[PDB]
Amino acid sequence: GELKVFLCALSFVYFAKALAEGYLKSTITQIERRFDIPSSLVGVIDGSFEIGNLLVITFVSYFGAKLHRPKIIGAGCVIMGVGTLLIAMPQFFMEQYKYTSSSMWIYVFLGNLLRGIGETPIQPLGIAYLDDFASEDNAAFYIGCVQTVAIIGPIFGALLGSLCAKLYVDIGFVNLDHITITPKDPQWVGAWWLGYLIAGIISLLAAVPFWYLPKSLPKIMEMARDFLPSLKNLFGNPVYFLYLCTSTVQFNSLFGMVTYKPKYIEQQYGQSSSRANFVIGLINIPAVALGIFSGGIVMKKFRISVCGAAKLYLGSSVFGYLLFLSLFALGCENSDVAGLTVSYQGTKPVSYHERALFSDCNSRCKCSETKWEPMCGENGITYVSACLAGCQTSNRSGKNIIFYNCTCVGISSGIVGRCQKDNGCPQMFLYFLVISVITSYTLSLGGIPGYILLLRCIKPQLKSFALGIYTLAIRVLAGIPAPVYFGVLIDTSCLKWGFKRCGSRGSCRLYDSNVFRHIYLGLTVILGTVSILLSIAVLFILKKN
Ligand SMILES: C[C@]12CC[C@H]3c4ccc(OS(=O)(=O)O)cc4CC[C@@H]3[C@@H]1CCC2=O
Ligand SMILES: C[C@]12CC[C@H]3c4ccc(OS(=O)(=O)O)cc4CC[C@@H]3[C@@H]1CCC2=O
Ligand SMILES: C[C@]12CC[C@H]3c4ccc(OS(=O)(=O)O)cc4CC[C@@H]3[C@@H]1CCC2=O
Repeated sequence: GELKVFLCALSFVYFAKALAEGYLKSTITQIERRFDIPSSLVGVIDGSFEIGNLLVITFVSYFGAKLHRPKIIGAGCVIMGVGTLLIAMPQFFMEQYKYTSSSMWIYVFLGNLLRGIGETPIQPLGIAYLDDFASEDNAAFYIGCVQTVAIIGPIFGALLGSLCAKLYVDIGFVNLDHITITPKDPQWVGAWWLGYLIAGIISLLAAVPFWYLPKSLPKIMEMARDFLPSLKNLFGNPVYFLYLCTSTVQFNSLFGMVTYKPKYIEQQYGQSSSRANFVIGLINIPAVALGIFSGGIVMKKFRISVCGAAKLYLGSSVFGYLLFLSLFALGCENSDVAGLTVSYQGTKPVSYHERALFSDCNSRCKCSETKWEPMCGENGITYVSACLAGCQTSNRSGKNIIFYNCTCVGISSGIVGRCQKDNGCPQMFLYFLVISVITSYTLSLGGIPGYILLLRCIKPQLKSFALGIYTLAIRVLAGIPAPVYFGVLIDTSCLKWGFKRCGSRGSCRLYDSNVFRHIYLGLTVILGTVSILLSIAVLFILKKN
């Protein structure tokens, strides 16, 4: 009974942590779309959690294995909740919002730092406690349930972020009857702070059950001395080392795939950002959670050994990246954009040295080069801005704006937005959706077999330390670097760069579909192939030993 209570408490803690991270990400994403924060500052906010987690993950993982693990998890939850509550602090000190970096971001930085610090004991100590006292058949199932809760959590965080953004910022502080603005108003400001308070309260509540859980189920100097031999023992173990390398390469592939999958959908298939986020959050993430749970259930039900676990991991990786290779055939060509993909004469592929945002048809109009306000003409050719199309008059009809007397279009009306991709791209998008869902499920099928691989070949006293080292390696070598170079190589395929209000380079507005697809899919597939080779090596060594 105590083991089930611990499992429920750990699942609730995972849910709270995932909800907090999801709310942070979703809130920052919307804030980036309405407000203007320089990318360096949001990068600092992201990196504070990182340094806080990395500085203490190894210390906690090594020195908390022999201590009261449930109580250390409870303390970590309390620290996480306190840090999350500290993020919403500035709202209580800033003046009432009336309708950019000084002495007020310290609260956010400290809150993210403490939230990263409190995060460290949850996974290594919790999973080690779960594995030590559960039977070998049920340990995989319990780990699968915990990871399934972890994957699903951020969906609720995003939902809470949306609900909070639908509320006014000064709710509770200012009489709302005097507010005449609606969420559709460009000056509307959401109650960003409310979700942080809710997440902090949930994290604090999650620490209560661990004060009543026992240390085990049916001094510092010595640990410091044994630390160095233990690290060599873990890295002297070839199964653990090679699985660590395999997971590092595979997560280098996976983080890069996940980070730029929204943008790939929007750019390759012409979908809006909302649709791209929807198909990922409510379709791909459930598939990932189902794959993890299915892997755990398969491990439990058929009593799969370590060799079978390695075989399942290898098969899941192989059949996931094989299906990911199928996405190469599901590609639409670049949309007709005048001056970047085609000339103003409607001539197909134009080269680099001919990027002619100014033409004869729009010489009479003094247009801005930096502004990206795309309009779709009656001739099916998208123009960078209405000025560049030679449009002289604009008429607002209903929710739409129609431009007339567009000189470039006549070589003459146009609507707001990009022209839709006509020749079978929605069908290609549907096939992409199906294959991507199946690929996500297949890749997630091996998440728990690899986790069991990590645990069943080390000496039982070093499970927490091995989990800590694994988490540190995944964060440092896969979590941090993979987005950076994926983005850089992807940015090499940009055709038109937007700018922020301060003149700094913003997100790219137009990519080259072919080059973008090639880079994005090829990097993922190559890293996956390297991971498959390493998994084959792991399986060979397991068979040898
Ligand atoms: C990062 C943030 C979005 C908006 C932020 C902000 C924006 C302008 C601002 O104006 S400032 O002149 O006081 O610097 C202060 C702040 C304080 C932190 C605040 C939020 C904390 C959580 C969050 O999602
Ligand atoms: C009031 C404010 C200016 C911009 C504000 C803003 C603007 C859009 C926004 O996006 S929204 O989706 O929540 O509507 C959120 C916020 C959150 C508060 C934020 C600042 C805090 C201090 C400040 O000077
Ligand atoms: C379960 C997992 C976390 C993230 C997972 C994921 C997340 C989004 C995704 O697709 S996505 O479009 O939603 O970005 C695919 C996948 C494939 C499996 C992948 C990992 C394997 C091991 C792991 O810890």
